[PDB]
Amino acid sequence: RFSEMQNERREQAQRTVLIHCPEKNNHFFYESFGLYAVVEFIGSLQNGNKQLFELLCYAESIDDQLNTLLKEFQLTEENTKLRYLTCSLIEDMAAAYFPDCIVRPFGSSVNTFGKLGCDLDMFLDLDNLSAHKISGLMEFQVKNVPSERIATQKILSVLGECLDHFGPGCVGVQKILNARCPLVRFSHQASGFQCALTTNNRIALTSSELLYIYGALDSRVRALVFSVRCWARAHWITNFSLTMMVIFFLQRRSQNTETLELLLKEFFEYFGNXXXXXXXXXXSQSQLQKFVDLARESAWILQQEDTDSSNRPWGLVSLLL
Amino acid sequence: RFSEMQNERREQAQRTVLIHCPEKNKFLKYLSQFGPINNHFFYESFGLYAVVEFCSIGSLQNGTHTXXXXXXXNKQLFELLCYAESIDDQLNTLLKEFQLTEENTKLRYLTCSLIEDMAAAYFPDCIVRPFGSSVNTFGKLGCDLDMFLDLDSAHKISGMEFQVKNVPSERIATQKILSVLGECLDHFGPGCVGVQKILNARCPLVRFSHQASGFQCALTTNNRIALTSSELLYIYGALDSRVRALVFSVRCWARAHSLTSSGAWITNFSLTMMVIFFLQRRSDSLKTLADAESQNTETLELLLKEFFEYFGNFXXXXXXXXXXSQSQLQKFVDLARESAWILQQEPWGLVSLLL
Repeated sequence: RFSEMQNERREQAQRTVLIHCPEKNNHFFYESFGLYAVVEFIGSLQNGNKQLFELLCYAESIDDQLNTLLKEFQLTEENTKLRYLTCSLIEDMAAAYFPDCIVRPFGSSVNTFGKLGCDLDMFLDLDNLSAHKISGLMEFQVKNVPSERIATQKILSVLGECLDHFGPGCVGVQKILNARCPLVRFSHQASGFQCALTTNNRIALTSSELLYIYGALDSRVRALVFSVRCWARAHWITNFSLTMMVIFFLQRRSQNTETLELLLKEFFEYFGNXXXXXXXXXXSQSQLQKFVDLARESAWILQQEDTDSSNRPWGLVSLLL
Repeated sequence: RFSEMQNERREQAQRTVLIHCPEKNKFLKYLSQFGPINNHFFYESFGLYAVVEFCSIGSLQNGTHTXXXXXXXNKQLFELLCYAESIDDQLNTLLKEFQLTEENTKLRYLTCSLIEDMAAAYFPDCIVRPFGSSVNTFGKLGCDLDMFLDLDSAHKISGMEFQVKNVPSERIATQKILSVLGECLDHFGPGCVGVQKILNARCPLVRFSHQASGFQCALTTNNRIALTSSELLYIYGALDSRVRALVFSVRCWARAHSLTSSGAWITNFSLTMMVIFFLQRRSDSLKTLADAESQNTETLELLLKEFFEYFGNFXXXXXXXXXXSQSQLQKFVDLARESAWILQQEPWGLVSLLL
């Protein structure tokens, strides 16, 4: 149901078209520098933040708080289908050199812990060149592949070069072919997405299927991470570290009627006692402390909360200050 | 009949495939299994290759994994002229031995197709056609294959007009285009080695080398002027046998002495001109030819001799030469005046002049 979901979404973009305009199936358009229109049916045409804080104090429980913070931050169908199209425009540019190739989004854009206004990560799947120029047992004629890493750095370098000079929207391009997982980041003007592309690593689509299955395995999972992160930001250790500990904290429990209010509070209580590879299995001292500090403090606030409410700091909002 | 010829030749390479092989009819018996097969031919750059042209071709691509006559593509020429039976049979041998051969001609039209393939990724309906010394009729074997990429698009539209990167000057557009193509040839483009960008010359170009064929290639983008220079001469070389025969030999003559070289001298194109010139100032102007589209029995022997005699005094121009080193031009006439004498008297004929 994940591999499946992506394909209905990808096929979706293929019939979608992004149109720029002045200022005047289902159709939906958005804003940025002008008014852009997303339209889906072909070659038939070509041929011719803080306000959130204050909005929580009007909810009628801590549990209704997490659920608002999640609603306001999580991606929206529009946006979701808009970064799938972006992937499609790219996949178009890369399908010139590499015919049947797929660029599909991954990470925070596809699991369920995607926040609005984040990075669109893209993974270019290739399953080199195929010309008239053959070689003989007939076999296509390619440029000898020393390591599959260089082949990455190359590929990315050319796509990179193409995006930059002739490829609409694509700006702020920059190559980073030397970082363990070589990548190329640019920016698409028509959408405001910080995007990044990589080539050889089916590991990210496998990291993003996990969380997918967790975020959709139970409502509260999405609710709890979205708030811990937000808590965490409000005050190193990576957004992925936390998330883990949270799916973790969720297993080391256990049907389970617990409330977000209770669950949240038990989050901090539980962690009262570098690497996302050292202190947590691959699925700064001063820092981790200040985390438990926060953890232990963010505990007591909710302790009073229950032990001992209006439109001045309460429940969650007390924890985002 | 030029624009025309180029298209049949291009369509021709489209159905042509270039195969690399070890070193051994079982072989056509093979390829035959993907459809007929017009002609075909061998040749060997730094290995042995097959150039096969089918009668489509997608099916062969669907067939992959993960005692033979080679069709040839200098000094011995000197000695071979001394066995011809007249000075006129000399110019016509020197011309046959040096001029391009169907094989080669169709081999550099295929190379253009493999390139055109790499640039039709970015620019769909683009054509890369060869030009210059590879297309007129004055092309000598083993010369430069010059190519011209003619350009006449995403979902991402703008309002209904496509969305492009703003074109500052059409010269930068060129420089950019050539840079990407250039980047692509170098890294992932089979055979294409020794690549090098030259984007600052007045005609920006990118030169490389194709291993599979030994061609020194060169690509440029915006200039229909070369396809217009090359049609002129075309019509000249084909307008009368002797033209081809005469230039091929004055060039050779030229090269033989420290004259026409591969800097600041006098270019193989200069000469050629003077010769088409020399040929009109006898008993067809590029005017009554450019805008529009007489017998003369002279022999090559006579013609050639009168070439040097005519440039014995050559305060006058010659429509430097109009576009249709002092010490050097002199040593030219020196040679001109001497290379006359020799034919005046009684190694022989031409070969006397190539020494």
